[PDB]
Amino acid sequence: FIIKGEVSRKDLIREIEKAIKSDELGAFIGAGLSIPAGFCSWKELLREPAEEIGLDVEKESDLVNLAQYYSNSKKRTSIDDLIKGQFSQLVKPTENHKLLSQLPISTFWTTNYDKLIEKALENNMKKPYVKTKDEQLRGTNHNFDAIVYKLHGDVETPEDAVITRSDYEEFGYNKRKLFREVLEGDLLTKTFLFLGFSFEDPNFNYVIGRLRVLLDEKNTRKHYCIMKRVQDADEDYEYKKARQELQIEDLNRYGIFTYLVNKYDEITEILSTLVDRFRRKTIFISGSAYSYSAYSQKTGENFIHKLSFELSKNGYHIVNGYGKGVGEFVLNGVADYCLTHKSKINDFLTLMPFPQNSSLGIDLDKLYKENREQMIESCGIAIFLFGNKEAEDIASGVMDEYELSKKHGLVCLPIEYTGGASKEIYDQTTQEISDKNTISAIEQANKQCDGDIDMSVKNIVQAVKILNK
Amino acid sequence: FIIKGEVSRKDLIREIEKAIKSDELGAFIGAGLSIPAGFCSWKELLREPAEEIGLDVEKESDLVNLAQYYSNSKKRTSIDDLIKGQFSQLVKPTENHKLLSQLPISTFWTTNYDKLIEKALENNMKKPYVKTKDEQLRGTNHNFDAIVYKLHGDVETPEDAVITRSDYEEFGYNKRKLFREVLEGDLLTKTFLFLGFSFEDPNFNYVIGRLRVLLDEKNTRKHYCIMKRVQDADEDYEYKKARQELQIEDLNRYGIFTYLVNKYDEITEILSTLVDRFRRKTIFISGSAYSYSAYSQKTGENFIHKLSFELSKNGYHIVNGYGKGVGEFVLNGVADYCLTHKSKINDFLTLMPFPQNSSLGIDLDKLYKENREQMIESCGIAIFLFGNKEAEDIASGVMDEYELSKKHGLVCLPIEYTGGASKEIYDQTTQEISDKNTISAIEQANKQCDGDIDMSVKNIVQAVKILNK
Amino acid sequence: IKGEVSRKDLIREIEKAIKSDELGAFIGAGLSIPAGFCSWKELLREPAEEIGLDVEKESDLVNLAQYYSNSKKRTSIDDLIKGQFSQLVKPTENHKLLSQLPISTFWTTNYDKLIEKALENNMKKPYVKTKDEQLRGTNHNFDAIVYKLHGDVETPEDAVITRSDYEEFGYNKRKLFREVLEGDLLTKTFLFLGFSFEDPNFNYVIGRLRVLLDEKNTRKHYCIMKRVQDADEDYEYKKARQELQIEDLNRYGIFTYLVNKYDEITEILSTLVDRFRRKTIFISGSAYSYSAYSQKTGENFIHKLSFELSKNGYHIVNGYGKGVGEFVLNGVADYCLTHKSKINDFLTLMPFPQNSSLGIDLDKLYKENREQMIESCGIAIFLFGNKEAEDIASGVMDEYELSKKHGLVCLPIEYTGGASKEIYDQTTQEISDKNTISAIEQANKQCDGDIDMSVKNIVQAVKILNK
Amino acid sequence: IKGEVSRKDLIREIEKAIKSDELGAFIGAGLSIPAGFCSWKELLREPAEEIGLDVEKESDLVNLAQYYSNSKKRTSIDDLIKGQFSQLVKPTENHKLLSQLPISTFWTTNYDKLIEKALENNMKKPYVKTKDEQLRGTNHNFDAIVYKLHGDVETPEDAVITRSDYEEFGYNKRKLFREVLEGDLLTKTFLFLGFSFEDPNFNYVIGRLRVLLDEKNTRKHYCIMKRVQDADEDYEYKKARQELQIEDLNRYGIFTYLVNKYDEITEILSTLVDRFRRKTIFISGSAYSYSAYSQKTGENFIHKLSFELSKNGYHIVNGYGKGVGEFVLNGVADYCLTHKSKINDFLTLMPFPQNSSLGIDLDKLYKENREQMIESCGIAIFLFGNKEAEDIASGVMDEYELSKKHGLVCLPIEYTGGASKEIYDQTTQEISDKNTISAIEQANKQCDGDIDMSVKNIVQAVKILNK
Repeated sequence: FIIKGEVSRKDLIREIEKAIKSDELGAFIGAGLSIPAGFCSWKELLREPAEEIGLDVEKESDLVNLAQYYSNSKKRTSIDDLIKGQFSQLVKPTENHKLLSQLPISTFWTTNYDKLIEKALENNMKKPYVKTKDEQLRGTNHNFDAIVYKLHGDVETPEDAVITRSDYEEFGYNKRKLFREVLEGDLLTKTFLFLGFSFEDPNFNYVIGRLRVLLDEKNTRKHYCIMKRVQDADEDYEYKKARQELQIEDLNRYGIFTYLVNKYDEITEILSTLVDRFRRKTIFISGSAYSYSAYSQKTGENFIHKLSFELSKNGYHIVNGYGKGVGEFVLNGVADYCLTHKSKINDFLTLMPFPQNSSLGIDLDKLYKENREQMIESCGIAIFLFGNKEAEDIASGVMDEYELSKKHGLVCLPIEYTGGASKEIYDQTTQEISDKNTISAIEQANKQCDGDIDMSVKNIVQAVKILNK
Repeated sequence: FIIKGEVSRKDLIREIEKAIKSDELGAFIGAGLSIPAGFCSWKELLREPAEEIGLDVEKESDLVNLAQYYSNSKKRTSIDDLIKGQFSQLVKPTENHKLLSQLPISTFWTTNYDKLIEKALENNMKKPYVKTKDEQLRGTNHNFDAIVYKLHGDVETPEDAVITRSDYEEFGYNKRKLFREVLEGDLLTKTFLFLGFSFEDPNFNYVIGRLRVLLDEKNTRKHYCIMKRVQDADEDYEYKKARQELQIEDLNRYGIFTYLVNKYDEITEILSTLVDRFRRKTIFISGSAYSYSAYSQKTGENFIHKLSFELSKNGYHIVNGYGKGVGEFVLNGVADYCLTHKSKINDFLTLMPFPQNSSLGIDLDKLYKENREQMIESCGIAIFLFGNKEAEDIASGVMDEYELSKKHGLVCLPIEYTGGASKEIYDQTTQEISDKNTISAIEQANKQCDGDIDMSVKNIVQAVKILNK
Repeated sequence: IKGEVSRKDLIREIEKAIKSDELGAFIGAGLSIPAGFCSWKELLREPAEEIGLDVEKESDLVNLAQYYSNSKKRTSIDDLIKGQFSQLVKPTENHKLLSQLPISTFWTTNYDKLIEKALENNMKKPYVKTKDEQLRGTNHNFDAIVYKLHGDVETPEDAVITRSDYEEFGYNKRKLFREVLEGDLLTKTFLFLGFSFEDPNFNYVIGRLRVLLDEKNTRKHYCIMKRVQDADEDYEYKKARQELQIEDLNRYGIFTYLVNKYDEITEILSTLVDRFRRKTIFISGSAYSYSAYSQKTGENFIHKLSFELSKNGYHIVNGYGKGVGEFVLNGVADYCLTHKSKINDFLTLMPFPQNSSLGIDLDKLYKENREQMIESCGIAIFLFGNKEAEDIASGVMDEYELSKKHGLVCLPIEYTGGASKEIYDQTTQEISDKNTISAIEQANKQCDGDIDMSVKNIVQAVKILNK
Repeated sequence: IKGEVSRKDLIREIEKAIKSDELGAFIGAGLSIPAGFCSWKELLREPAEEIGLDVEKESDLVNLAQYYSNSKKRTSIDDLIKGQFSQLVKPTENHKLLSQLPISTFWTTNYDKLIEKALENNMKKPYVKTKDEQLRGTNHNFDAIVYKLHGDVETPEDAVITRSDYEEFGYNKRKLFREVLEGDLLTKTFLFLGFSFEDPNFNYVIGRLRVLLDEKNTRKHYCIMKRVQDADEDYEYKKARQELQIEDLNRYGIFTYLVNKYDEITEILSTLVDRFRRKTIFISGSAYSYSAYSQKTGENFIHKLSFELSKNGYHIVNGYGKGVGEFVLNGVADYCLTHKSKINDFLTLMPFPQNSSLGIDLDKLYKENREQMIESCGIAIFLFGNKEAEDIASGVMDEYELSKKHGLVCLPIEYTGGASKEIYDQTTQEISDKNTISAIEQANKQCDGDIDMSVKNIVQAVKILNK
């Protein structure tokens, strides 16, 4: 963490959180992230081809030149068939891919030929626009949730894929004319997180050459990367560590810093950390109230109103299941906020009501329960309120939503002085806590706020703010 | 309408509606659209400057060369001061600007130096991203509601504005390096509507030169323009008409077609036509029901559910004021639709609830009423339902919303067999109709649908579809 | 007015560019219209009526040509330039003078081939470049290149005429012309001739020089244009417009000289030709006997004179005469061997063989080459002029009349005798110029057997003629 | 194997490019390392240890140079090339042979100045181009240009060495080299010499030729490389790799010849020099008396021989001898006047003046110029060789020994007499080649007074030597 360009895990997270706080975060990904999913390294992929022309893949230092010689002796199609085959595998994305989908990353650039990165987004609520030819980059578009640039092409059109040496030589001339400037722009404006790459890749020199724009002293821009530290098992340990050090110091010239893991699992540990800490910006609200315990009806209505309002004032997104007695006034508070500050409500509120009569005339409970889980896994905090009706002392839905939040690792914030299932969750859950931050938030929220609502809503707001740091 | 490149008003509207139906619509605007707002033509703006160097503006055919000579004799600053002054005028946008803001135009390109085009959007709900230097075009951005390219610069930085001849010569070299490719892309991908321009502009040749990409036979792309037909008052009528004809036939080489008005007011007539016809894609729903007339509670709930559901199935956006008894189930129906087809609700529903307790502790009725009018002017249809409580035979809010819809020219669709204020509006309004399409929709909706809900919701859906053609 | 210059200032700076081979020429319609070609206004009159527009009312002839090409297809303008621009007209006196000057880089917007043939009407080997394929790579062999920016009449389908032919310039065709022109503009000093702010394509032409606006531009270029005339309506107004336009050009490093009649162009070029010709001298004579000198002394006087003429950077044209020319070769060969140079760089010979190569008369061809060779010289030095029994050698006297025909400064030497001395007795009485007379006096001074004094006299007389 | 060619095929196609002046040369480290420069592996050994890396373990020396430049600032490599590459080493025999060949365009990646000085070690005027400012515009004067793609040792701070020096190539610096190289590659036929697939910068170098992959490329280029050797480990494997690599080059229109020792390069260049030299001939002699001919007949025989030698496209080198050389000039002048050509294009003279220009001995300088001039000729023709009383003229016999020194094909004429006939009597007995003997027989045939038969004999003997 003093080798030039080296940074600590906390340094990495701090700067990444700046990029997230300013919507300047993008992702740059390579083969190192898809190989753990089940895809073949290029060495083995070229082993049999290498033997098919009379050369040993173990003897060749530059696999790019090897693919070129192969394309010459066995016609180009024979590499298309190699990529069409060994990269169209029916493989599931990794957990890293899902965590990347959950993050606020709108721009993705990748050199691998697989389609895992798109599927992680399609599985989440995001609908990517995957771009592979100049014709898609022309002009501008504002619509899609995210853009996935397939810089080195895609497995759906391998005859155009960037594989051989002359495919890199002809990059931008016969093909991909506009990729260069769009990539250089994203590199100078966004803060990028680099993942699936290694200095020992075969295509590395060609990949790094595109970043020549970052050598301009006027760059000022910083990007961050992750790679595996050299390991004792690796023979020539000290020598390869020196090589890797000089390789990172060379990398830092382009404004890229590096964090070093010891096994690739550690990558996920960071991504998850960033997902969880980001999820706490999105809160889940549960409850149902025919009666508002010690509060009068209008007082229990305006307490909810002023709580959702204050949560919007501090920049928090709300997910609610539009419960009886609760949802109308969560909406009312957020509408009061957005009307006060000429803001848009859909920027702050996502609802999950429970329909009565499916128009199609078919049960939708399965679909509804899945939608609910999809919304909840995007949340990081769960606040529970009331949970009572004339015949429900402990409303069922509230308890079901607590168990569901307990599954997704949400920080649970039951409110004791509301009664009902909310207080049942307080009485049960308070015995199952161990962390200082969570305990501090729980205590800060359930205070004896005199019944008075201003202090009552604040207590909860400060409990929320505590969990964000 | 047989001169090459000439088209009829109905032709123009048809093709424009294709571009709207495919989100491929953009706008290209010039000085001819801001002069009616109160700004000075360049001829008069250069009259005193022309005299300030010993030349008569009446004698000079090329005002661009005139601005160049002026910048030479009187230093460049003296033109900056000319633009800083005579273009920073505290002028209101025109009705054309507001109509353009109301349309689904996400990309705007303009050569004028004023800021009317941004203000028309800021007045509407849209928040434009005005781009003036390459640094803003680098990379990509997905966030903003619309992009306003100031191709020839802006009055906020006149020292960089494109004015003189050498400012066109140095276009793209010392300044505006990326504007050329972004503009060419938008021209080859979007369908553009050209407005504030004339063949007699002084900067015309330079402006049209950028479109050389459209001369490639592989262009296939079509764009549309509007200009004033020559008028008897114009001396040399027949000769100038021949010149204008050949000018349009030359224009059509770049894939641009032309419609000819006789006075500029006619422009607005078309824009309005496109706004109104587009507004009918967005429906306003009004009502309030403690009791559901001849329907049981659950039956009146599921009727609303199945109506909003069917309206979402046919691709219509809903604006509702979350009324008593009505809003919960408008939301429920749209949520049923979006959950059935894994769609997002905010794409279909915009709400305007009426809060009870302002958290700030100040009356918000003024703000709420303005928000309501802003939402309603975006709608083209108004459907009224029920409008009754225990003490309200004719709910007040429903009548107030009818008078408000009557102000904004909405097609009013009251439902008779719901009773209440809805039926009061039917009984009063049906005497104030004159158009075939509106009358046909009103009759198609209020049919004797047996009380049965499937036919009842259809009746209304077909009444809506009728007004869209 | 900024950007205006004096005629003598113009000649001085242009001659500086000549001194460093940094001189190129940029030519336009103003040089081809006087030869017999039709102005564009008239050339487009009948077409203009052919679409319903009047050339008298249309100020923008480029857009007019576009409209015509639109209604009547491209072919009909391919046929138009093929017609009234394919006239096989002889180049003007300006063209021949430019051929005589050391201009190796020619750029032109004209569609005719006048300047190319004017160069062909000489010892020059022009290489006309009109397509990118010719600009590719590098080549040094050809004597000069004529760059045709706006195409040529042999391929009018590619000519740059209409507006969109300018719009598509450099993208579909003529891709390399842009950067190569900018290079020549940033390295050479260019002389602009056939152009006026009132041309129809001016706005389009001037855009190509935008590189000269870079403040890092040290290069200066020069142009010649027609001054406004009282008869011209709005006289003072057009004088003001032209004044401000001249100040506008200077942004590109272009200066302007103003003529009152187009003849002045020829007067300047002619002047520059004359003053350039004096760097290369013609020598005449023949010595069967070495008068006033012993044989060896008359041989080495010639040898040591040609050597010093080469040392002072003057090119020699000689007819390899017996006894006079014979040793000029040896003297210049001694120079080039002394200074590791090549002989043809300093000596051009004009011999007369004894036997035709394979049976053909050569007298006419020889004299034609001779007259053209003398038109390349600016000074004519005469020496000896005697044969077996001819006190006044035959060729030398006619060569005096021939140098007098081509306006060469005649510098005969008296103390050599023969036809040279008869020409001396004639020329000293048939002159009126102070500089010429002063140089002649500096040349015919003498110490006698001391030959260095003679060689000095002659060399210093030459330098006097070059001031 | 595709892209391999025969030695005679190589010579034939290269001589086609020579016949059209379309020949250029592309040179690399393989020609400068044998002269005395250090391979890069060793040059980077001490630096490699200076950062903790072994050149024996690092396969990518470009990335290695980058790492070193990163830890130790750029200056320390500026100093490195300044040191072990600034050795003032003499050019090799290959360099001198390339100087003797008609190669006007030279492109090289080397940082030394061997090829430039080898050209300076001749009559050549090299113009070394290393910065964009020199490529701007156009110029035809200089005798040849040496393009230094990767910089020069005089400005190592700009040299292309590290990886990022290749990345920043054409963007910050050397902006115009890319398009000008592509032009020369698409128009000229280039001969590649000092390169191998095992070079460290090869991947980077080959990318510049991507334009040659355009299917519209008709141009063919040629290279020479070292064949694999049995001693080399993995012999058959390296033969397979090199085979596939040779087939890879042909995509760029590049063909390959394979040597077994680097000497073969010199053998090919030498061969091409010899066969090119025979297009230019040296003539010796002097005729105080015109043996076997009347005076006028011996004059016009020489005249009409030089004329026909010019007609058949052969350049003449003559020492302007009295009676022999004197009329060569007249004959070639008649030719150039007949065919509107310039004399120095066909005739190069080597005179010997009577009096030093201003008092300096010239014998040594004259003979040095002479030996270099004869090394430019491939055939030596001897004629007459007599003086006032010298049956065997002095200069001519030594010139026979001199042509024998430089390996010229000696073609003396018997029926002229003098030293020429003594050389004829010596040479006919001192030869062994069939072609040389056949041409000599074709030359010394005779009809006699009929001079056309004599001129034929000689010209046809020349053409026999050029087959």
